[PDB]
Amino acid sequence: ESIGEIMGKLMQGEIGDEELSKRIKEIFGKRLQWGYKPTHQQQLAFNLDFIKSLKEMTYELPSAFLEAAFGKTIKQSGCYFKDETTTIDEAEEASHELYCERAQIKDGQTVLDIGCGQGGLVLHIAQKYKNCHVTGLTNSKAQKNYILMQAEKLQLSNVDVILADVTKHESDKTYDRILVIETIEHMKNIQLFMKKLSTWMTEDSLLFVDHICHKTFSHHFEAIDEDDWYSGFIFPKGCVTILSASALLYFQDDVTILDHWVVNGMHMARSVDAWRKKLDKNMELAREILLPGLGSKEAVNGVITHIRTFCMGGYEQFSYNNGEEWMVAQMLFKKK
Amino acid sequence: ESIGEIMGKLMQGEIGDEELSKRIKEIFGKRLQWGYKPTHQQQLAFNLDFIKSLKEMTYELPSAFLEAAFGKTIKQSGCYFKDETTTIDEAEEASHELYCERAQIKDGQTVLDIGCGQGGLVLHIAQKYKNCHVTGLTNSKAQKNYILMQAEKLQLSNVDVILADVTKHESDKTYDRILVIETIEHMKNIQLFMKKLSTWMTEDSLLFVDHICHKTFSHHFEAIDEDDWYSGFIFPKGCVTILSASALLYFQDDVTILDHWVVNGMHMARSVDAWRKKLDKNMELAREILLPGLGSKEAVNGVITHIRTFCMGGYEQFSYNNGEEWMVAQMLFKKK
Ligand SMILES: C[S@@+](CC[C@H](N)C(=O)[O-])C[C@H]1O[C@@H](n2cnc3c(N)ncnc32)[C@H](O)[C@@H]1O
Ligand SMILES: C[S@@+](CC[C@H](N)C(=O)[O-])C[C@H]1O[C@@H](n2cnc3c(N)ncnc32)[C@H](O)[C@@H]1O
Ligand SMILES: COc1ccc(C[C@H]2c3cc(O)c(OC)cc3CCN2C)cc1O
Ligand SMILES: COc1ccc(C[C@H]2c3cc(O)c(OC)cc3CCN2C)cc1O
Repeated sequence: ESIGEIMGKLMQGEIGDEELSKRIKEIFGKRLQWGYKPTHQQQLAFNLDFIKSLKEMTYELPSAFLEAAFGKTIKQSGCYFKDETTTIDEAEEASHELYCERAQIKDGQTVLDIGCGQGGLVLHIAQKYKNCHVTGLTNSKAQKNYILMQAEKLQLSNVDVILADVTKHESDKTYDRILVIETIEHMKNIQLFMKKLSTWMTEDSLLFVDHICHKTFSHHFEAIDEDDWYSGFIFPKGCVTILSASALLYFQDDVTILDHWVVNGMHMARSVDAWRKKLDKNMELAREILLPGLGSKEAVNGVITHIRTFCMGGYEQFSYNNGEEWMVAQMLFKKK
Repeated sequence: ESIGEIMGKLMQGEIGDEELSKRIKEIFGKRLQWGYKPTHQQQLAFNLDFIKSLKEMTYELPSAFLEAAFGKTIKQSGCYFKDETTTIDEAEEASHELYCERAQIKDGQTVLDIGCGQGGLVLHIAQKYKNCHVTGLTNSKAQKNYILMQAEKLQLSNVDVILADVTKHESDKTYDRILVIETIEHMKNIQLFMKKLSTWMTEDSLLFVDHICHKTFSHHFEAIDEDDWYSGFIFPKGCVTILSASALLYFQDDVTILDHWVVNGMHMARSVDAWRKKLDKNMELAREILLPGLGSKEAVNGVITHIRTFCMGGYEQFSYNNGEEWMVAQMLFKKK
């Protein structure tokens, strides 16, 4: 059975959830076999090769659809679930709190959020710390517009948004706190990225980075073999890197580490599960929202299949071995 | 059975090798239980606590005895064994070569070897690279005297030795290459140590560090519980730290990492095994050498028991799980 066959049945909804989960789990199993080496000597050789390799390197979903699929603040990153009964809305808030603690946010600081998405964290900080000035940076005009609208509705006067590709953005402005939440995965050139960030810091600044990781090894999000239909379906563009939990320790040319944590993968698994369940509940509504801007019911079904499969696959990835394979890494840095 | 009882029988040579090895292996087993955490979240918490804690912090054996126990150049660090039949002399040379490769030694460079011991590496570099100037730094007058004598005998004109406590040594001199071979384990204040080293480097310099490690966690070389008679016998002074293989990644305030390796622990195990076997072979000779400077046969037996037990214990430590627990870590750095 080829890619085309599985992809065919997937699109027609002919693959049940049990079989889909089983197939994706097997794909991730093969990645683990690829990544784990027999000795620490070999493991480090493998990891350092990856790190050395790094040092050499328009359609948007309507907001109404996003609101039907994601939690209240449309957080598009791993959330934090205290209980089995924690709702996605509660888990978003808990994550926001966690970032504020770990990044040592204090009232009165200037804060920059890089790749701020729909601006949940920006809005959280602005509301909690009235004397902070909070800037979001996004490459999406739609996202900028959404954040500014929300700030107006929430009577916030301390929010601004920079519309820019961060890799091209030039400014002399510095910030007390820089946050990068699950954005570094998309960065083509990390050494340059960290260098740029350092130029936006003073001696008093802190930088907080959160990224999806594997505990042991790094990998690009791409197919190992021909049997992997999943990786290329989800990200048809080789633009996602999954760093090991310790990978950023090797990128301290321009910044110095102060603290380092990981969050168990079950939190991410619970996040994607919540999105999948919410999308399922609002399926009829979702199809109606998407139809105008997509043109055909066939195109709508395609977009929905893609998002739903992402969630099903994410569940298998992050829940693997009770969250002890793929997880989230967090680091705090100061400037050199 | 108390410490005193086991220590009593040990001194009398009433504990056979099989029982001694078994007892020491069990002590190391308990360290592994102490060090390994159930989740990566907990593991990182444990490791970061250790790293944070660090950031807050006359009798010498005759040379004739050392020559009877150690290899030709009296290397007192892990050696590298290609074959099962590799001799300690061959393994010393192989290690020296390995350091020269990894530290990127080139003819004409100024080289500083910190805690140079009996100067095997200093002499190796001086002989192989005639245009290099090589400086050893040691806190031992006896060691300085030995190195200078050997340099004279080998017709080397490119060797000097600094007699200093490295933690107190002040100089404006800089070096193209700084080597630290199994000396950092003895350093009370590592952050300060690395800072000092950086002041002895230029933008063109490289720093190479080699240290005994555990792959996963850090620990002081000391007793966990009352059942551990071994740790305090070997090092009656809490002056030895076993860093994790990645611990130095968190000490990049003043230097930046370029490469990182580990060497499997079986090499160290083979090293201590070779020393133990050589001491055993030259036992009668060793006792005769030690007698003058120690005063009594009882004092001689004590010193020999201590060294022999160190080797027996080292074997159990480094061979644990086929060398995949305790091993040797190596790192290459440049200056900020
Ligand atoms: C996975 S989302 C995480 C969003 C947000 N931090 C959150 O936690 O919900 C990463 C974001 O980075 C943005 N992004 C990617 N590449 C970018 C670039 N070069 N410049 C600016 N933003 C970028 C994407 O548009 C996306 O919204
Ligand atoms: C374990 S030996 C390794 C010796 C040598 N590098 C080798 O590979 O054989 C570490 C050496 O560091 C020396 N040392 C320890 N503390 C020192 C200090 N504060 N200043 C200078 N040397 C020191 C010890 O005397 C010892 O010879
Ligand atoms: C469709 O839009 C998205 C919505 C939510 C996410 C969550 C998360 C994430 C989750 C995954 O499981 C994954 O696969 C390894 C990749 C990524 C990329 C980084 N990102 C923060 C990513 C998106 O692209
Ligand atoms: C008696 O003099 C010594 C001779 C040889 C060594 C080898 C090695 C080493 C080997 C071990 O197995 C060990 O225990 C964990 C500690 C150490 C300290 C660092 N050092 C480089 C150390 C000595 O102190």
